[PDB]
Amino acid sequence: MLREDESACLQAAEEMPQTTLGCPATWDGLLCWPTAGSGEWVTLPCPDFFSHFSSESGAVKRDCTITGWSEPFPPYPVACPVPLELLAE
Amino acid sequence: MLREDESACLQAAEEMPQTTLGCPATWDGLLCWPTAGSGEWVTLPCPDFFSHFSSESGAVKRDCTITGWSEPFPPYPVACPVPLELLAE
Ligand SMILES: [Mg+2]
Ligand SMILES: [Mg+2]
Ligand SMILES: [Mg+2]
Repeated sequence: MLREDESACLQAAEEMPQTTLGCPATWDGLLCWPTAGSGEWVTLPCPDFFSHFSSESGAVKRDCTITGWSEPFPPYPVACPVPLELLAE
Repeated sequence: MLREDESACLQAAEEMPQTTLGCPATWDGLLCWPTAGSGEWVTLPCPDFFSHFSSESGAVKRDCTITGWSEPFPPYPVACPVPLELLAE
């Protein structure tokens, strides 16, 4: 469940140093992004609820640039699509 | 030769359909980027020459976004760095 993942992420995140190089670890509502260095990107699978909707693990990515993290790509509607009957489509 | 990679990429690129679905194959001066769908990204190794500087492939990403291709990431001098002697640095 997402509340527990959230609590794991946000607590781990507290154990990180105040000064990191690159991009610090971050919870974005759905996924815990691990710390990364400038010029690295991190690819994660969809959260675990996605196995009820797909055999594929999915792929979501964030680039760690020198101005900070990029937005997750592709957007979550695209990266981790839910059944249309849950959208009322 | 990089002029031979360029040529072969371009001759491949001129054989593609006229209509743009996704982001078209493109030659950025170092790499031949294949066609990609919206919301996909492509990762390529560094060009062949990099094999003189490192026993790594290196890795360079572009994102195919609904507004087009993003820039190569990380930027080439980070992604595929050249010996500092070459730049008398
Ligand atoms: Mg869960
Ligand atoms: Mg479950
Ligand atoms: Mg060559």
